[PDB]
Amino acid sequence: APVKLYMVEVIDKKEIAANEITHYYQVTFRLTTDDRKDLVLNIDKSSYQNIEPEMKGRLFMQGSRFVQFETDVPID
Amino acid sequence: PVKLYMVEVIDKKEIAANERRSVTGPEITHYYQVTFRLTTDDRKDLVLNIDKSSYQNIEPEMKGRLFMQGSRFVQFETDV
Amino acid sequence: APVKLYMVEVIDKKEIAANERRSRTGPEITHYYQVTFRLTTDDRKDLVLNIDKSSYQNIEPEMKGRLFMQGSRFVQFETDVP
Amino acid sequence: APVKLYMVEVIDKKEIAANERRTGPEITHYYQVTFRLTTDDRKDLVLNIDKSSYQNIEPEMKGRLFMQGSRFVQFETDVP
Repeated sequence: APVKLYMVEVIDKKEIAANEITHYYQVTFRLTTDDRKDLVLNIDKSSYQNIEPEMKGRLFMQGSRFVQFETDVPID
Repeated sequence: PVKLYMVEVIDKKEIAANERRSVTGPEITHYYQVTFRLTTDDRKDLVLNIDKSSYQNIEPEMKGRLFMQGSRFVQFETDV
Repeated sequence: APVKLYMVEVIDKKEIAANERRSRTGPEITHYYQVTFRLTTDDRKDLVLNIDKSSYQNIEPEMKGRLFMQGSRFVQFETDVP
Repeated sequence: APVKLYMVEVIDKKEIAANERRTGPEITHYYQVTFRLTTDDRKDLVLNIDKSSYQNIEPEMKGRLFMQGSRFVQFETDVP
């Protein structure tokens, strides 16, 4: 599959320590377009910390896998 | 056994959620939930994950009969 | 984890039966008994807590009383004596 | 479309603390304020907005509401 772009807004963010066994960094990205859709994705620790609720940016997915999130920072 | 409910469709959303880890995709489950609200006296809301098919023929504001078997969605016939 | 008081008024009440998504058994579904409390003071604040079934059954809209909460968790609602 | 502008008056304001369904509990704070398009038109606009703006908005305040699609942006009230 190819890397697809999704215009979205950050609604959730939380760590899940599902059982010792696994730890998870999940964030809920809700589609910003008309098509009502939320993407509850498993993402990396690092990317997780730089993401904050209410951020609106571009979500890059490789099918069902999180590739990157680029917020629309305040400037210009 | 299957009960019937006079309900109205309020919300409706799709939810693609990654599950347990392990390829370029980590095992996901696509959900199609719709919020049904009772028309009767009591205030009850049924937030059910239903089939893609039904989901597409369901729109907010629709009123009708909801058929649940236990706490699982069976059918929704809009009275229109 | 102290327990504060909130002079309130019962505005809403609704049961929420929700199908849960695959967990961390089968397809479990959770019940939620939520009631909306509005501060009778002037703080312009509404509490929309999920409380146990038994309490929900004894709380009707338009009642006024003391609301006890431990942090953000509902503890009890005492309806102003007659 | 880009940020739109509407002449408006602040009808109400209220804070909503609500328990999320779904480690710990889970609280979501909403800072919703009700506006009224005074120029022409319909019913009132209920919108949750950032904690920052909320605190500066008081009922009866008259000003301009800047939105985007249907999401708050800023509320510029005329001088006092």
